[PDB]
Amino acid sequence: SGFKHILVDGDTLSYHGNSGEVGCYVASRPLTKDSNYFEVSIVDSGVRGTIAVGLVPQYYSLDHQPGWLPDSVAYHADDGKLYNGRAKGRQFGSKCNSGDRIGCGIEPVSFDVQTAQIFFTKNGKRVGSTIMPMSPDGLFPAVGMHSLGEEVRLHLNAEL
Amino acid sequence: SGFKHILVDGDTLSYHGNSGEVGCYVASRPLTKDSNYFEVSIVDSGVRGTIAVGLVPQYYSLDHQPGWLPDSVAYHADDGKLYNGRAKGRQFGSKCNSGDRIGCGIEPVSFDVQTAQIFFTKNGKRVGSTIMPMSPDGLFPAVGMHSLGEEVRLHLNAEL
Repeated sequence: SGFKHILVDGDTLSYHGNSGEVGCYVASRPLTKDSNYFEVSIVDSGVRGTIAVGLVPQYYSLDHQPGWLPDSVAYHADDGKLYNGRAKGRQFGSKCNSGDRIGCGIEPVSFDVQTAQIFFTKNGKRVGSTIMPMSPDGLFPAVGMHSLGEEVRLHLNAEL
Repeated sequence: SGFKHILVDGDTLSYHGNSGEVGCYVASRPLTKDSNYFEVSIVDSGVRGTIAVGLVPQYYSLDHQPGWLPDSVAYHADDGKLYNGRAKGRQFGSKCNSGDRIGCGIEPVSFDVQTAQIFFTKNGKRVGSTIMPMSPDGLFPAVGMHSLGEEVRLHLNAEL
């Protein structure tokens, strides 16, 4: 789909920007009833650990963290907060660092359109969920980065 | 390969169409692992600066801008947007004008078929990338033009 300020070497995504540049990566295919979950492993939290993991609609901005703009939702590692439309997060989970993994998926049942029940996980354990007024099958896995040294591994085949 | 509504004098390509005619140029050879990058220098943005630079499959339409139709991808100078299959662009980079140069290449590593990691540059600096579900070695350098006065220089031997 597309990415800016992020180097992609296989399943490894590394921040690659200068002074205040936000890096964003959007997967090619949306989640489905079958492949309804993905995980991101933090290899290095970098200077600020500002890694964001979530779902975004098609055509989402490539220079803004997922969750910051409308119809998108994400779990941010640096504060453990859930972002879903604005740059003000909501207390959600605990902060994540190098070694932790963040997961995001859609409840199979919601794949009956008219609503998407999205859940997040930290190291395989569910943190919390949210239901979006938007329809599923139109949500794409996305990762955001914002500081030097940040690096993760994308696992589109994650289970549990 | 072929071109319409574009005059070719050596490495110089100049728009040459009347009222609303789209000019398109497709190079003879596809990019390779070795020669995996090319640049286009804008000599004159013309009336609308609607110059497009990218990769297209063989047999691509000679009267549509690269990026507008399926399995093609391009960076459009007039809006800095990335087009990859439809006539609706996606925020990508900054607009380009007379004096700027646009580059496009494929990551050497992707030349292992089954996927093409395409990157774009503006004045030698990377703007962003996208991975296409299509295979490489089947992607041809292409330039599109659409307004009077538009002129560029094709640099198939560009490096960096």
